[PDB]
Amino acid sequence: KIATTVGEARLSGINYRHPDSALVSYPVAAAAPLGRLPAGNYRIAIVGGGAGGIAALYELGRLAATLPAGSGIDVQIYEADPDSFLHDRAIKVRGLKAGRVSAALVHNGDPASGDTIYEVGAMRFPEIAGLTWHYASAAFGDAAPIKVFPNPGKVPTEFVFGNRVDRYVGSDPKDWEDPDSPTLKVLGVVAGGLVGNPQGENVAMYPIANVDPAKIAAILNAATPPADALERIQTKYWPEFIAQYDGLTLGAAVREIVTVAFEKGTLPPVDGVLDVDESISYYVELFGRFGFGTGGFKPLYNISLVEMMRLILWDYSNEYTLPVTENVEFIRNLFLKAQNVGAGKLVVQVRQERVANACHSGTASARAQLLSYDSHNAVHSEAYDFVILAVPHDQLTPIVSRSGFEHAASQNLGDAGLGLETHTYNQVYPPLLLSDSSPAANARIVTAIGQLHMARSSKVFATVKTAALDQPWVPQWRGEPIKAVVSDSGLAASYVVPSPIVAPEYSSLLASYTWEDDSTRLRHDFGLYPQNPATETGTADGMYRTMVNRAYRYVKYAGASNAQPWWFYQLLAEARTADRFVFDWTTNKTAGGFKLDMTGDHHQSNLCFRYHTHALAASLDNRFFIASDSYSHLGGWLEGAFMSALNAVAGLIVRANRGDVSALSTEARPLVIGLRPVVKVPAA
Amino acid sequence: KIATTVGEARLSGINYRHPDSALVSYPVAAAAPLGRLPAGNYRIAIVGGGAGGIAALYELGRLAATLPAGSGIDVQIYEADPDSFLHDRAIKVRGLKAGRVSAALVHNGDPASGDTIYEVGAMRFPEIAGLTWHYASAAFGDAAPIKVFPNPGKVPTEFVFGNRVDRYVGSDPKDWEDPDSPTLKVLGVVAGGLVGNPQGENVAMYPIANVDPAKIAAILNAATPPADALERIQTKYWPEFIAQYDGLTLGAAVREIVTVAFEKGTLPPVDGVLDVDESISYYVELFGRFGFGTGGFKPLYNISLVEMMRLILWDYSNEYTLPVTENVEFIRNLFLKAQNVGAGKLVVQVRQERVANACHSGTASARAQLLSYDSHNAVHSEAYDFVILAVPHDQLTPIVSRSGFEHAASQNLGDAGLGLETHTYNQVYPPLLLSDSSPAANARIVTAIGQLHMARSSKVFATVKTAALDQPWVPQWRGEPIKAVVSDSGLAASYVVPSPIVAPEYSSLLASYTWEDDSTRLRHDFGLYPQNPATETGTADGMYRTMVNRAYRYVKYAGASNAQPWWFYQLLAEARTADRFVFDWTTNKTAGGFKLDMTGDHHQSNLCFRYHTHALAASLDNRFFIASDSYSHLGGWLEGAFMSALNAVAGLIVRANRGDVSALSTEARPLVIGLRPVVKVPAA
Ligand SMILES: Cc1cc2nc3c(=O)[nH]c(=O)nc-3n(C[C@H](O)[C@H](O)[C@H](O)COP(=O)(O)OP(=O)(O)OC[C@H]3O[C@@H](n4cnc5c(N)ncnc54)[C@H](O)[C@@H]3O)c2cc1C
Ligand SMILES: Cc1cc2nc3c(=O)[nH]c(=O)nc-3n(C[C@H](O)[C@H](O)[C@H](O)COP(=O)(O)OP(=O)(O)OC[C@H]3O[C@@H](n4cnc5c(N)ncnc54)[C@H](O)[C@@H]3O)c2cc1C
Repeated sequence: KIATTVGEARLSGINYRHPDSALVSYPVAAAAPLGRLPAGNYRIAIVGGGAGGIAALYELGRLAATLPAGSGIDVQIYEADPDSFLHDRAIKVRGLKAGRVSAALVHNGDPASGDTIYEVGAMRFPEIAGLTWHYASAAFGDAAPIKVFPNPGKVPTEFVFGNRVDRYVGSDPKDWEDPDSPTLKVLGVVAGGLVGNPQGENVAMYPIANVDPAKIAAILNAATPPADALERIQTKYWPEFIAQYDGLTLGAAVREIVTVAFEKGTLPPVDGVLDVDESISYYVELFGRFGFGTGGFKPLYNISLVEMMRLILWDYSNEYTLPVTENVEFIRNLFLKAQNVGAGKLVVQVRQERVANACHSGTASARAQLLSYDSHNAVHSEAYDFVILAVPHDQLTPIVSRSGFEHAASQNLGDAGLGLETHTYNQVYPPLLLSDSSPAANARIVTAIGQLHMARSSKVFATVKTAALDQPWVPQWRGEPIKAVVSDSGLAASYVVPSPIVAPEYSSLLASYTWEDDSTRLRHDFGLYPQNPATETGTADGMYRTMVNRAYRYVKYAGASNAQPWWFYQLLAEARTADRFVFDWTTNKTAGGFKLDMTGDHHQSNLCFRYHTHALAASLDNRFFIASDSYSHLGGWLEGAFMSALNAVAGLIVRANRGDVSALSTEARPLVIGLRPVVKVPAA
Repeated sequence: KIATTVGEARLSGINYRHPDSALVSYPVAAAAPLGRLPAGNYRIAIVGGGAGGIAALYELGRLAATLPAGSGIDVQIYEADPDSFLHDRAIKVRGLKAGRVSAALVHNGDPASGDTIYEVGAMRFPEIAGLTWHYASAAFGDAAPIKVFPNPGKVPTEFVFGNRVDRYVGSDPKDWEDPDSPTLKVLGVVAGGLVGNPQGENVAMYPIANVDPAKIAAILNAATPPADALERIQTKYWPEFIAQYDGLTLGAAVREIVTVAFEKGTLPPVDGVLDVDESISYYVELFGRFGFGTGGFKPLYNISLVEMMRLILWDYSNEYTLPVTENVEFIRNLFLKAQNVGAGKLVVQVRQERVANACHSGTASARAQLLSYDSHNAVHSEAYDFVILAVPHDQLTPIVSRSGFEHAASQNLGDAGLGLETHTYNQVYPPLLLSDSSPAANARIVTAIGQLHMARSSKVFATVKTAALDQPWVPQWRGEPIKAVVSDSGLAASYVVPSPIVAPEYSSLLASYTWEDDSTRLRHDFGLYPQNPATETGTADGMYRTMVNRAYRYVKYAGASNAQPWWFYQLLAEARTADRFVFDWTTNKTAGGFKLDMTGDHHQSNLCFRYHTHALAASLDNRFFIASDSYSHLGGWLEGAFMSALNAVAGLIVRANRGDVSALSTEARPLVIGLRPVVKVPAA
């Protein structure tokens, strides 16, 4: 039942269909090349060399290999990040980034003999992330081993909220230090209320198709679901869940569930002195700090219930590591495999340039324009047949929003406010061209992108000897030291992760992984932005001491009368002086870590998710596709970036075939036709 | 009916009662000293010299003057900010701060002869902010002149969202360049749906007491309403509104309103390419950028409807300036007045120290302990009879949350993780002491404080010659230049405010005032944090050019053949190079600008609002009060800081009288007894 290889994870999730694309398993669609292109020699640009852009590249290689003699695809990949792996063909980061897949290598002067790795971005991958594991198999093979990520509850964990302390492993009470814990009670209440039961009675508060989510998850994951079941989910039942609940936050939902349980007596008054509302609030906040298996979701309480429900259906917390020293190896290997699978019909060149503007212009064959700046701030303009914009929403905004919403006789585009050189384009149309005649349609896509919510996030890391965990001052529970700490100290979630360079002498002390307001509260103490140290040889000692100081709290435990400073203070202070670190995604050019939808945001994110369906309108000469987790219903996951890349390439095939969906494979067609179109066109 | 003096504004709002405190008009309660203290020589500390701490000092001065011969009050005021006015007897900030009332003086070498002032924090004051105007009268007199703040719609304004442009003053279509504007139409729909009508048919979507909110506002603002009507609001109808709608975001409410209006045909299809959901979404987002009179509330869409409704009942957008060069003068004058009114019976000493910890300890008469560090990190400990903690919630957390939740025999408190010296306290209880028996009650207040939401905010400023507004490319409305711009450019809201140091030669170009995600999106470009320039002599030129660059967009105006770069780019570029500035409240030690409650947060903030009622529990003997806009239902307003100060001193008087509320004036008593008590047991 635990997956032990890439192939086992891949096979586990191969059928799973997400509710906003319920007609299609993306892994099934991706089993063969997505479609066919007319003969020709294509000039394509990919803006961004992260997971989205590289998966797009790989699918373009699969397509290229199918082209006849004399045909081919040329791809220019634009990648502005100087630390990208694409430009590399104490704490080191150079060459160890693929966007938000980002490693920091801790070493003593020889990077080939390092101590540990900090996974600064992506680090844990759901078992049923079928497209993720599909690409991991391309990158590593099915035989490559994987491990269970040491999430709270997967390893012995300490939880602290207010006066409550718990030590536990799992959800079986036998393995909680307090089997009567209120934390375990509230967790069961909120799980019953949100997830419900896969068999028998329906007990969940927010049904889908009148039944518990657990039952719908099993349909969505079935190899061969009943006839019409996926269509009815896609067109009726999931839309009706959205209509009902997209205006309800996660935090509001938690409070509704707790309120009913408190009224029923499942959750008792917290002590004899708290009033009703106080007890209810206590339980909401207690559950908020505890979470669903990856730490407290209190900071995520403003997300739509719809967003949480996507994660529930997907069983998101059951996660694994990759068969790597650094997660960037996945994206690097996928980039290499893209070129291999092209069979010499795909040519790729990397540009170390920042794209500033996209548009359609002129009357030549290649009308999709990109304006960029190189490392010396010199301007470059290039025209393409098709472009895939593989950057998240805040980075996309300046590229697509500054050219207006209709034809312009001429525009002098570029970063004029920076004093950089502009380029005159003539007969200009916006890049995200939904209409030849409606500025509002063109404005809807741009304004949607610009108002998506990028969740704030930060990670504080240090290096510690793994043997520190064996000290008598580190609690043991069920035979192992505590290695995960979820707390209301300001640190939020902390992990002591064994080094993957190897038991290893060293561990990565992920002292704090924060989201949203938890991250905001820390940010004044980071010192340098987005990274401290900014240099390879420095150490963020001052910053880290502010984190240790947040752990300098007197914590009362049931096992001792005289409360003492929290043991975790001591553990954080056991980290070595060198190689103390923070990265703040919020002050990175991404303007945060990843998209999470607020109430109402579905209307914006789903427009982005469906945008590639513009290809159905043959009379609309739109050459631009988008590919990022920002344009998915899995912001915060490689799976979302990969799904958006698949959408982008499917749309590109349809556009290249001048609206003919038959150019898509049987299994890939639903990537376009299973969604509500963004342009109205005739039936069939 | 435009107010022209402090007294006119003061009288306008003198009766207004907020819905969470509907039994009392705070201005009326503040008219006379709040109560009486027993004879004694009191030792009090106020932590924080912002609006809350200084209003609290003022009220202590008024109390002190009532004490008999031989009695008095000594106050130690702790103020950590080196730039505080308390420690002072090119861009200058030294001496020009009173917490989040913060001015920057732009000058050329002689600060007595400056060019303009940037109001970095508070700047605009609702007419019906009665407590605000009550203290302004104490500081400046009723005769002092006031001006209308030049809000969007108060002065000629350009609004840009997507493809839509408007130029307007107010809400009368005769004063809009396009009287048929969809923007003005959606404003009428959303305002009608949220506020409704004061007379006639109820048209609002979310009634209070089964009627439109406008009708309730007229009762809350009445001189003599039926007492029974106020009590029913306080105990039944406002609580019922909260029960229903605390789980509904503003954004969700706007969508509900727009959906019903669309279905009714009140709002037409957005051009007849856009389908139903696209039209509704367009309108929701258009309204989002337009706002309620102070710019778009899109970034505020996650607030609870309850929070928005507080602002709707208060008519918050109708705002004025103060009779000052710099807003800090208000707070300074209130500090001087406190000392004047104390009539020799108040002695005040300022300490330039950061409080690190508070607790109750020991067995002496003074048990309210404060542990602090001076500007060279030397430790200090002092005990007091009473303490007012006048700091916002993220600054309060480390002071009150690291001592546990119950009696402890001994603790070594302080900032040990920073390497700073600790102090041993014996027989220690938490400072926010709600129970002698409940650690959960002590934990509830601490945990609530720590999880309040501090809204993020930033202001980008530059200095511009006022005459730039006369350039031929600056649009006019009836001959007056546009002086406010509300846009989806990333800048959010922009103002060209005449210098108060004087038609003035210069203006303060508030290039961008952002909240929440709008601020997050900019933050990577600020360069230095919290302030660029960090020095008196620098300029934030690179940062500011990134803001000019956001304005470099092709904007199409109706009737024009083609788009040209937006004129507002040209205006921003006219600012001089020197004295370009950003302040990021988010990276200040406040960890943001001001509290705004999310869905579910009422129960957290309201616990804080009611905390001073602990004074009713006589034997508890808790000596700590809290005083900040974080502990109010008006986060983001001086009104909230002032209300919380009034609550704190009212509570202190009852505590000083061992629980006897008869020691409050008749008019002040409801400040304590008109709220639900925070301690159920013991009663009182
Ligand atoms: C803190 C954090 C935690 C996460 N945890 C997980 C996890 O455990 N598991 C998981 O599956 N996912 C996780 N994710 C999400 C995962 O990292 C992302 O979904 C994925 O990496 C995003 O890929 P992308 O292609 O959409 O965008 P990005 O990774 O942002 O890549 C975009 C690329 O475009 C480049 N670029 C941007 N603008 C320009 C421009 N104008 N011109 C040229 N180049 C440009 C960038 O430099 C970058 O390399 C996490 C991410 C973060 C930050
Ligand atoms: C961007 C922005 C815009 C605003 N706009 C308006 C507006 O137009 N109108 C309006 O009415 N209000 C506005 N406000 C709100 C108004 O500024 C606040 O409500 C009010 O100033 C807060 O006062 P306070 O006493 O609660 O806290 P603060 O002003 O935060 O004062 C707390 C004081 O305590 C000190 N301190 C903190 N921690 C310690 C410690 N540990 N030891 C010692 N000293 C400490 C601080 O240095 C500070 O001086 C705005 C605020 C901001 C930031």
